[PDB]
Amino acid sequence: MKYLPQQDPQVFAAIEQERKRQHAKIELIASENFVSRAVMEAQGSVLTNKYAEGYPGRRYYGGCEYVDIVEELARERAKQLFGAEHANVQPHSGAQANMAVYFTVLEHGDTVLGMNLSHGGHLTHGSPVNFSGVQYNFVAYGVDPETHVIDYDDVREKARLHRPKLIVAAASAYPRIIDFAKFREIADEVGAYLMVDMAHIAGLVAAGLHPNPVPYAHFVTTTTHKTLRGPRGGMILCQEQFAKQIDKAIFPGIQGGPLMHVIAAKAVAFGEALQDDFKAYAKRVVDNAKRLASALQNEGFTLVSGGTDNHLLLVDLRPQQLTGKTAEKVLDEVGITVNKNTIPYDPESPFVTSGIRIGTAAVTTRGFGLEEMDEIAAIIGLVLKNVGSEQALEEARQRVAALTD
Amino acid sequence: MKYLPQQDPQVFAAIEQERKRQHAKIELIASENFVSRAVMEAQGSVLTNKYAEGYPGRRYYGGCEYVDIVEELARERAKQLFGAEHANVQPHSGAQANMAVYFTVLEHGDTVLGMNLSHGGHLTHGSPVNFSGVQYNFVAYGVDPETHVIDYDDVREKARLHRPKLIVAAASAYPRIIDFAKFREIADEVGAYLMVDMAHIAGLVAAGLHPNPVPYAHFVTTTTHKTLRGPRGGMILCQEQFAKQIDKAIFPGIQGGPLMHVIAAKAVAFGEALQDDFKAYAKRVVDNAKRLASALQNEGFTLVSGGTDNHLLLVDLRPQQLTGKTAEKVLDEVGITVNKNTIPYDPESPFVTSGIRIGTAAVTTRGFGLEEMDEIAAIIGLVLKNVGSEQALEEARQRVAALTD
Ligand SMILES: Cc1ncc(COP(=O)(O)O)c(CN[C@@H](CO)C(=O)O)c1O
Ligand SMILES: Cc1ncc(COP(=O)(O)O)c(CN[C@@H](CO)C(=O)O)c1O
Repeated sequence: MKYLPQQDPQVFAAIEQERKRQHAKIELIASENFVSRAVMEAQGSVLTNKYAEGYPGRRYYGGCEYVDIVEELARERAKQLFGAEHANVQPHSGAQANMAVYFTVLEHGDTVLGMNLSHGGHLTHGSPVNFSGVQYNFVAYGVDPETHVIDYDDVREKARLHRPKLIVAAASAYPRIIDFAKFREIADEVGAYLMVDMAHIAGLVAAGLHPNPVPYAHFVTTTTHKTLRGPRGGMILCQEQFAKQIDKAIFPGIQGGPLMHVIAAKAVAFGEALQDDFKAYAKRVVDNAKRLASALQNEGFTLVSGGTDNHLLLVDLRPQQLTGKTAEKVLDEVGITVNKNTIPYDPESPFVTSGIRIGTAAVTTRGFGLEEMDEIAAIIGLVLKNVGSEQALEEARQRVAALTD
Repeated sequence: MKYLPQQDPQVFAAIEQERKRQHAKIELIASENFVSRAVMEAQGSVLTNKYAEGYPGRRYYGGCEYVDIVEELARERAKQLFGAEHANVQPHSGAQANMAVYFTVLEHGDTVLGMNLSHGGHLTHGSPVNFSGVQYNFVAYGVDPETHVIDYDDVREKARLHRPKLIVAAASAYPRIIDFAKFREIADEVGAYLMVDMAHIAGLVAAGLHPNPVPYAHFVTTTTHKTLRGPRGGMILCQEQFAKQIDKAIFPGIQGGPLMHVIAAKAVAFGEALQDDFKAYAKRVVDNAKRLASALQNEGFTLVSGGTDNHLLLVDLRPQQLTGKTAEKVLDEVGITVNKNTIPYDPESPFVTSGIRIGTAAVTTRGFGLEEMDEIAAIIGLVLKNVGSEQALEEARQRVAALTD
């Protein structure tokens, strides 16, 4: 940085603290990642100065010839990555991508069926303090109490009983592959649209390591910043038949001018995801998650669903008599970042919880491999089994520093 | 740029075209501006990697100590700039800032009174193809047919008749000072909240060149990218009594994770606006707009409301027998960027219009002064009075190039 240090010492000092923090900690928050320098440069460009309401070649302002090229690169690369017939790369976030699909096919008060929030569903999938839950009537399907795998008979029974206009599949904390074919089969049975929110697994889908929802869902939403390793923002994928309606939902529907500099960064990230090394990266994410899962089981931890098929895992801390809040707090003391997270049928509230959610996308981006996963599990075992020992916590801090350098 | 050119030649080439385009044209779109290098560096930072749902000191993720500092700098500097009791700097855009206020005080179907869209009101102030118009019952107040100044008796009559739960004041194309005191007096008479969308005039308000809506409105919304000259995004200002509700409307209400890198850029822009030179800049914006207005009247153009009190002006092209669409297209041929814009009581549709909207914030940022305004007016006169002469258009192109270098 050159101009920021001189113009704003306070903002620069804080950014520099954050940059060093990102290097020093072991980041296991499942929705995080580290973007490339090229992606950051695209978002730090002069494209923030351009008003470009509308779409490429159909803008409401002149002079959009070059931001049109950028937006089409993003759309075409997204289409090649996921094999979608249409893409909308304007959503400002995952929340706005979801909001626009809901705005497209639902009327106020319509019934929507989504994953139980305490079993893995997202806030925008029906929380009563979110617009989804306030605007529409959400009903939920759950996972089996023992396997923790989505109960497809429960999805079907709820759909047939409540007759939702839309069914939402996917999650913020589900460690197994989701069967989109079954979701579409149930949606067809009850005449509902199917929306798949693939935010967490988008990079895995792009690398062929998770079944692609595109062929089964009417609408596919996602964030560009989780396993896809792009800038923070959203995207909607859909068949040509809903293209005009989805585009109108985003604009003039729910947003105004798009963030053209962030769209440039989305294009860059999509170009990175089309390369062979991104596929190797994604495989290492899943391999590392499996290894981490196995190593944690070796320390004596119980994992929701017994392991993982993707980038994330959930530890059920009940056997250790710990809440997720306690575990999150003590891991923060040693330099390991996780989130408390409810587990299916959790006896505790969502503010306390009985679990922690962990993902490997970020540590894989920084170059960690199987040996590092074994050590991370060993450190978490040392800390969580010895929460009252300051000597064990200091040892963990030294082991974390050895991993991050 | 260093990494982008090598990672993505296509995206880099397009960005570079856009950068050169921004230098080569005379940018008169009233909502645009050019951000500083420091603001761009803040948005091109590693803060895009951090999940930070919640607010400073009340986050849902650990490790937010440093992004908390950045967000508080933004909030505190916003509060000093506008004298507000509370600020929310998380809105992703002006559309999301407006959406959150509506979500805070309105129920689906409530009546809202806002400025007629064809007299200056914004799309998010009731358009039937926007969420505002679909979700709520909007009614509109207009400007006087001759003075083009808001008819405060019309605001009051519509409020008393329709009994809106909320009244919205401010606009995307109103060239005169808005009397917020009268708006609050009418709102109090009918028991309605008052929301002021100051997006266009925020920089002028910060420099004391436009009356501040903060003391009169329950809620003040704005974009950070127009006259405020910040990164693209939104912000909400309000009294301490609605702080918790406004914060909850943004999150968990209508958004998810905030764009922390864009919030860092908002802080930077707010720091720039607190400096004495920003006040001098803003004065030049208004001085230049007046000068430009006067010079256009000298060429024979009619201006909506007869001139301007702010950064923008509207030309009524009926006297020249031109539509705004025709004028916008021929000015684009010579390197001058304007927007077609309806004028009050326009006989043409919003897609054709009888006017063009022009603003001076961007050319003032690049250093243009009174002599440049006279020349810009002279060039627009030459072009619009000689639309069929390729010699006049080529002369205009050479005069535009002389101004931009
Ligand atoms: C499945 C899923 N869908 C949408 C979002 C929202 O994205 P924003 O860009 O944050 O609006 C998420 C976000 N998940 C966060 C917590 O909300 C996470 O840590 O999982 C999501 O997971
Ligand atoms: C008064 C006013 N309020 C909100 C917005 C929306 O902001 P976004 O960041 O674009 O969502 C605007 C935007 N105005 C644009 C056209 O929509 C302009 O050129 O005026 C606004 O003016």
